[PDB]
Amino acid sequence: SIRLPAHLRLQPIYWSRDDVAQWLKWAENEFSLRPIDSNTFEMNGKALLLLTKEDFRYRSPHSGDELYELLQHILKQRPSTSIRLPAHLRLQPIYWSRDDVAQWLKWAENEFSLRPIDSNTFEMNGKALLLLTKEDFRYRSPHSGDVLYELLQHILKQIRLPAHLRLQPIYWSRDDVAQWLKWAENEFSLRPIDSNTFEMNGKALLLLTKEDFRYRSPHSGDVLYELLQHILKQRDLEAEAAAAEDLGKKLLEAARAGQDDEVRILMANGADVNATDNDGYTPLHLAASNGHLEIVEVLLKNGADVNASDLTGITPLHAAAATGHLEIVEVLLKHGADVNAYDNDGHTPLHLAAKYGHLEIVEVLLKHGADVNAQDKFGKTAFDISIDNGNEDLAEILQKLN
Repeated sequence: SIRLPAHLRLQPIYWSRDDVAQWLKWAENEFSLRPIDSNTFEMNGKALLLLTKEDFRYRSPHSGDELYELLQHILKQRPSTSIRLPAHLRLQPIYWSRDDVAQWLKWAENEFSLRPIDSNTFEMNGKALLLLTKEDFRYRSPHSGDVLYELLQHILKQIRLPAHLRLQPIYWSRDDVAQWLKWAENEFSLRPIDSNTFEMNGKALLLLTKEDFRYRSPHSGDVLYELLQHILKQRDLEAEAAAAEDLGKKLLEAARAGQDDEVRILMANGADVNATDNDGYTPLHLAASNGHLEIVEVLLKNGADVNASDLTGITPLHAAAATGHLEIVEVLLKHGADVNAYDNDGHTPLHLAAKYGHLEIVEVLLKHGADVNAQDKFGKTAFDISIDNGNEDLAEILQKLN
């Protein structure tokens, strides 16, 4: 089994800083581990539980693997988690001022016994603190950085762009780069940085690694790199949608001309499946109106709206029924096209089929439940439309159904 001393018998969360030091000394003796400095883990039991095995490994390369697994054994035996926040820190870390971040450091040292960290170690506001990675926390404070990061993640669980800098960072000029440093300085309450430190253009700036940012500006470097990466994620998402709306317009014309191969190519690259023109037409509208049966089926597979209405109120079923494309009607009906859809003038698909004398479509519409008694704004049923046209064949089938 596992045997523990009396002074360490208590649960690890309640351990004092001295208890944690005695645990390392006891661990080294019991397991013949390489001698460990008492200062390697200057924290209480509550802070120790926050550490991941990675942090244990980094603090002690030789015995960090064993110490973590040994601590995990103790934790299993007993059957950090609850943190009390002061009023000034009850605000969400996003809204924290730079003074709030300094107070958070002071409270963390009191709550978890930690080596004193200067307020200038994290000279930034709450927004910048969230950007920093765990490695940045360790670099700024080796003794307490990892604990602070894990503490911040627990609190969390429990980008405005200036117009002149709206453009992509690749095209940033030398003057634009300096303004980005200034705007970031006031936005994140960073320490002011000289323009000479980053004497380069936007395309030159992108080459730099994260270490280059920390070398040129120790105080604000890591924030600036993480900020630049967030912009690129924003721009990539921004430009990806602007390219999709332009490919959607190409899909509208490609679905109008019957370009089967080009439609699949545009769809594969992210063209909008439900793109709309000025008249309100979608790629499914135009393909159905012009009888491109093959294109209609691929659009349905990619998620095009079968019952979408344009500005006039005409659904794809209306266009397919009016132009006499019987095959497309059956496919649309299968994908749950509305048989009784009304356009602005009150014409159901049955009305349009009767208006242009497509007898085969009329039978299919009546079979799928199209309303015979439905009336348009002129108070005319589909049967009435056929009488004026003179289509005796269509009229006879309608006349039978009262």
